[PDB]
Amino acid sequence: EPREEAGALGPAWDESQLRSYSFPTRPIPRLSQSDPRAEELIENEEPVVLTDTNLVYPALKWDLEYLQENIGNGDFSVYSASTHKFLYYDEKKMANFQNFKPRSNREEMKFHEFVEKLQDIQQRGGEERLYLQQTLNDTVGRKIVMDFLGFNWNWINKQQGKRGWGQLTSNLLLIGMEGNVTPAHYDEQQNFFAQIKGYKRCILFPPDQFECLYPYPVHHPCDRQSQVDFDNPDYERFPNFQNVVGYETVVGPGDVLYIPMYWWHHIESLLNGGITITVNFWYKGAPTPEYPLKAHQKVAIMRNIEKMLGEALGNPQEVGPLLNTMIKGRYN
Amino acid sequence: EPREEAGALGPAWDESQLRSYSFPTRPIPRLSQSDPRAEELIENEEPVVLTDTNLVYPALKWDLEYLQENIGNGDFSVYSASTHKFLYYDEKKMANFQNFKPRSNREEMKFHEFVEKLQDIQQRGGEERLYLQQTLNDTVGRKIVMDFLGFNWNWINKQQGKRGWGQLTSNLLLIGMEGNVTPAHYDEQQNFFAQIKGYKRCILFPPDQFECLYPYPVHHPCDRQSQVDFDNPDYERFPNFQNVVGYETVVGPGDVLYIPMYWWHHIESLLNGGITITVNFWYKGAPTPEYPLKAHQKVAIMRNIEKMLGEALGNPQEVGPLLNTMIKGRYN
Ligand SMILES: O=C(NO)c1cccc(O)c1
Ligand SMILES: O=C(NO)c1cccc(O)c1
Ligand SMILES: O=C(NO)c1cccc(O)c1
Ligand SMILES: O=C(NO)c1cccc(O)c1
Ligand SMILES: [Fe+2]
Ligand SMILES: [Fe+2]
Repeated sequence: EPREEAGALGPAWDESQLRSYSFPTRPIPRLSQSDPRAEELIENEEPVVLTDTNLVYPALKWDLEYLQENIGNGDFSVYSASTHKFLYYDEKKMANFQNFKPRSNREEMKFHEFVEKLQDIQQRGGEERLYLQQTLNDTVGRKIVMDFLGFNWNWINKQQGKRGWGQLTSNLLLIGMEGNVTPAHYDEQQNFFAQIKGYKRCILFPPDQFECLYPYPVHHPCDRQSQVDFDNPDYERFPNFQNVVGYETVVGPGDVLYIPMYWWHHIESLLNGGITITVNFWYKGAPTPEYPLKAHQKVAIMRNIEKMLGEALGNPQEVGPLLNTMIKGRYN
Repeated sequence: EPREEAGALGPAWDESQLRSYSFPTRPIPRLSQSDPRAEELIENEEPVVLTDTNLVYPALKWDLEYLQENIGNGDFSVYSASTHKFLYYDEKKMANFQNFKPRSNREEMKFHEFVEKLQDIQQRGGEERLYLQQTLNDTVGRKIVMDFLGFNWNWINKQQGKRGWGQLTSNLLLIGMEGNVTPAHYDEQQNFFAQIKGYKRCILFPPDQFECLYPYPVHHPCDRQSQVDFDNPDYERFPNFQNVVGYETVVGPGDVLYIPMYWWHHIESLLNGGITITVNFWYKGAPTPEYPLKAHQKVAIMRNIEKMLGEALGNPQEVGPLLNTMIKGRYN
């Protein structure tokens, strides 16, 4: 339930700006970077919200004006969806499935063009929604590079070492519009999700809920996303979505959410809070050293069987018929 | 339909000595060793009966007296079943499945003891049935070794080379009683089945009928046998056994049946013909050299996935729940 901002300025959000769903949730713990319980959650690959890392301190001033004015006239990838749901897809995997037609889609543009096209949509009710995505690097304007240089690298490098993770594999700046949903998917990397402006609602489900969540086949362009439409679940095809339980929280500026590798996450911008900015940091996990097996490890074995079988068979379409044949009246 | 033996001695068998089954069959071709069509069937891994190889010529005189008198007082593995069906099992795999209790079972004995125990059963209606099994080698009596030395090794070595097979991996002498059934199973090796005395009815199904035939899981002691009881099929659990079509023939003395690797075979001694003797010869196939894929190759891939997954998971019992999870609502 809503958090009270300093200086008597009222609740940060109210529950009328959250969407409704069929399943129960419980809260993710908010803690201090210095609380041993925090380090104990990360260590066990459980999510925690850290409230005082200062990870993105100098980015707290970012808004659209400040960015238009300083980010420099390179081109930026802007994605569009027609409803509130952003459907993403791996273009490389479209060969495999020719009845897949693009749903969301990408435009390039200068930043001010994006801004122009944004404010346009707003004060005309347009149902269109946008997300901007940019890796932070030297290819962006000087002031923004100064801002990026003052992030808490010392905090963020200490975590890389401590956990025995590999190196930062990438990072990504996301700017969104109120109402935006990124539907449930999982990633193979460890993720710190650093909120900068606005509030985001994050629903998480652990690896052992694979069976409730029904990911697309590995060769499908939506590999790692869930087949279940949360807004209208088909209990006939996905009967165990009825048993799903999630973990939830609302992050705001200066909060950092740890999304452990293979954890499902569903991410939405509140209804009517204005725009959101977020930066994610991704690390490869520690490599595998052995029993008895964690859920994430059994997920990787499923992925691998589906990948080998695609190869051995010479064609991704035969994967399903083989698995069924293997089975049917034998293990079911 | 029955074959007429030389010297006006009547039909070899009549159709009243064949058991009834739910499925249709068509005949396996009988041909001469010198018929090019014969070599063309073997070459394509299709079954054929060869009528004049003389493979086991000197064994045609074998019967019980001649064997008791000459086979020498080593010990011989004799198997017993209580019905007509011999259920076989791999003892090594029983750890995995503790609710499996032995059904058929093995006794050692001198040959004359086996003979004694045989004739006993006969003229007292006993429902018990026996099969004797012995590898042919120097460990057996001198005359039988002379007989074995006069087999058509020249024929049998030429086939080994021609097909590009590996070497003879083994051979096996089987002596059976009328009414005996060995239920449907497959082998990974190429098999020449050399009939010596009595008549055997052989029903074969190719590799692509895997889906109709419902083999036990790979870690089960009855790996490679069919779950379907042919005498009373459960169409609810095995619905596609309804679509099974087989190939059939009745082999008699001097006939050689080629059972190609991975072909299901069901083998039964006619009702009331007396005892049967058979010798099988097994070769490893040519190794794999590549598309698009034969049924036997897709069968091997199924076996391998089930074996890897047993290992990766640390326990054979988890194989099924993983495959289902992999698956369910995803590929079905
Ligand atoms: O999938 C995401 N992080 O892993 C993400 C982060 C911010 C906004 C959003 O819509 C999605
Ligand atoms: O939302 C993601 N992971 O949690 C994700 C995955 C791959 C690329 C990417 O840009 C984002
Ligand atoms: O399974 C067999 N050969 O592969 C076989 C051969 C002769 C009799 C018999 O009952 C079985
Ligand atoms: O009947 C068999 N194959 O067709 C078989 C298989 C393994 C051992 C054996 O003695 C016989
Ligand atoms: Fe994500
Ligand atoms: Fe066999």
